[PDB]
Amino acid sequence: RGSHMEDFVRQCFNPMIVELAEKAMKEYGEDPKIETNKFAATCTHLEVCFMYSDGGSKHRFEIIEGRDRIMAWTVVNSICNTTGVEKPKFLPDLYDYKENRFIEIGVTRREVHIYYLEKANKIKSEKTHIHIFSFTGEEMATKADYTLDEESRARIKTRLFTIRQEMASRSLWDSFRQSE
Ligand SMILES: COc1cc(CCNC(=O)c2[nH]c(-c3ccccc3C(F)(F)F)nc(=O)c2O)ccn1
Ligand SMILES: [Mn+2]
Ligand SMILES: [Mn+2]
Repeated sequence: RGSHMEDFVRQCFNPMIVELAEKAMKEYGEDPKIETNKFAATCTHLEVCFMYSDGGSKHRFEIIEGRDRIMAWTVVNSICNTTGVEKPKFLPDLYDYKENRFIEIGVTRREVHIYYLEKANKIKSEKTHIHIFSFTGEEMATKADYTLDEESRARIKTRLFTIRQEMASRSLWDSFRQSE
């Protein structure tokens, strides 16, 4: 092992996000020491969800990402069985209480159009909202409803570009970009 990417991941993201990403990949049969770009991407996706949920009031979002698969489904079932929304086929990331809809947050190294289409084809569920960010400052949301005020989303974009810069400064961006 001994990747430059792994050491960069541990010093760039906070320990809790690193710990959560280690559990997730290990739960799905992968190891942060080999699939190190997936390690960087899992942390990134985790941090974005956290900043996103931090963008609302206080009780607006229920965080689904960053839970055990069984407990995340339990919370999803309780949300469906109390508000009345349909149960998604694939685990979402958040649930907007203000807007009464699940949210699937994506972070891609391609143009937001293609990644959105793949997840919109994977979901095929309508209902759940889709919101994609990219490492180049662009975003894409369902029905152009970007959910959060603009300010919050702007932060996420800045954070994503800083991650890209630190990766490129360490000459690890090109392998990270051409790996998704
Ligand atoms: C197939 O690979 C997997 C699958 C899982 C199951 C749980 N996963 C999610 O629920 C999930 N997964 C991804 C994603 C997919 C492939 C590569 C990178 C990511 C990314 F961005 F995290 F970095 N994007 C999301 O938005 C998202 O909600 C875990 C670990 N690996
Ligand atoms: Mn998810
Ligand atoms: Mn997601």
